[PDB]
Amino acid sequence: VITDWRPEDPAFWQQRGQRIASRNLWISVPCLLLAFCVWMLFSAVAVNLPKVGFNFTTDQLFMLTALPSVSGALLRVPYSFMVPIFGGRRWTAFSTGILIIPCVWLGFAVQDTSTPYSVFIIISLLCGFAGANFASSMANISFFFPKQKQGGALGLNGGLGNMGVSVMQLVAPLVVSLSIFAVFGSQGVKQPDGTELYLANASWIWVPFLAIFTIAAWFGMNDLATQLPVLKRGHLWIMSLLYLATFGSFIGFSAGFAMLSKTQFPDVQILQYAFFGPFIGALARSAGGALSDRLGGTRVTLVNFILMAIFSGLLFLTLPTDGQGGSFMAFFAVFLALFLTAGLGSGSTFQMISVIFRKLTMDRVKAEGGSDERAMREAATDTAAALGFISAIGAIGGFFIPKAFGSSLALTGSPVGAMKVFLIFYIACVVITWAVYGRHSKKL
Ligand SMILES: [Zn+2]
Repeated sequence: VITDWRPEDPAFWQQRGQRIASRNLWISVPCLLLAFCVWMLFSAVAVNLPKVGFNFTTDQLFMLTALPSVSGALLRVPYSFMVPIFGGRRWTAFSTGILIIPCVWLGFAVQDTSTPYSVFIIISLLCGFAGANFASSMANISFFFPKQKQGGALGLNGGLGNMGVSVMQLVAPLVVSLSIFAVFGSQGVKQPDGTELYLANASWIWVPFLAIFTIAAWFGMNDLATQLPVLKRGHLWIMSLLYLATFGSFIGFSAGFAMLSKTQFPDVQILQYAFFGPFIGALARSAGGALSDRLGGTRVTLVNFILMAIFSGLLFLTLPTDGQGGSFMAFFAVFLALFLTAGLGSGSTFQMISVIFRKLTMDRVKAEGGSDERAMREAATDTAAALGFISAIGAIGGFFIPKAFGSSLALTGSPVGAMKVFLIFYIACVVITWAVYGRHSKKL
């Protein structure tokens, strides 16, 4: 539909470009925000499942939590490929729209305790599709902006997008105590304290908003007429660990924190507070990116990783052993530090990756001869392709962290096994980051 698109031309940006770009960003954001809601749905639902009569083991509950990152991580690169094929307009609507399927489904499944575990697996995997909308959403919205304004534009899209996790964790525990949707078949379950739990509401609540913004994408967003070899580059694989330790930890803690808290402090209503982790984690991401812009992303990343390690070590002192020899207040504080520090890490790592990967490619093609034009060109495309692939690999952390808790608990009755692996991982990361700093990035 839009065949003349010249965002770098000031006149064009004034008469038509900015208006168009602005409308597309402000439909993009709520669409992405909702996807993140759906992606992490089981982080609030699985804790409430035994409260409605389900008898799944602890590991099974963590698994339901973990799996949507597997399918999300898998579809991220296919999803980025989709937006040039079907256009940003129809694909945003569609990638938003289909999420009504798991939402609606989970609602009924949750009211029937004869629903097999297998059915929840399937739903869990379907929610994961929402994890892939990022790759697609981000790819798309960059085309609507000139180079000078893309950082701001992508920052806001991804930024507010990641907010979806904490807004879902915020309202899901609240709507779950109301008897709305009675006429759609919601049924309450009386709890020990005398109140009533409407678990269907946790997912059903997003259906009206999903539908509203599917429409908004279809009629409101526009289409604009305007990779393999990068896997061989070893630096991509090194960088992918860093993002996975940061972004993967943001998501992974988002998925597993509430379930873990219940296993460690069974008498705390953690869903009253859990949303605050992903909240500050999402805000930290943008702060991480801003600090990297001014200070250098590897420097920020390195310090952050050191904090990540320290804070993951402190977490052991907060735990009960075995009866109740622990402290929930310290446990929470520390996790907020880990949430914050993971989010910050997301942003510093992401910024660092694109910087390091641009200069590596620039220097390489210059070294074999080639115009500055061809140098900038191949630096552009390769980093774009590198960043997509990293962002896919990173999401795997969202599976590994809660799944590790689950296996740790099932095999030892303690989470200490899972936390030992995390600590080691962070330690290796500060070493890896120290390395690139000494090897590439100290000279900037
Ligand atoms: Zn190197």
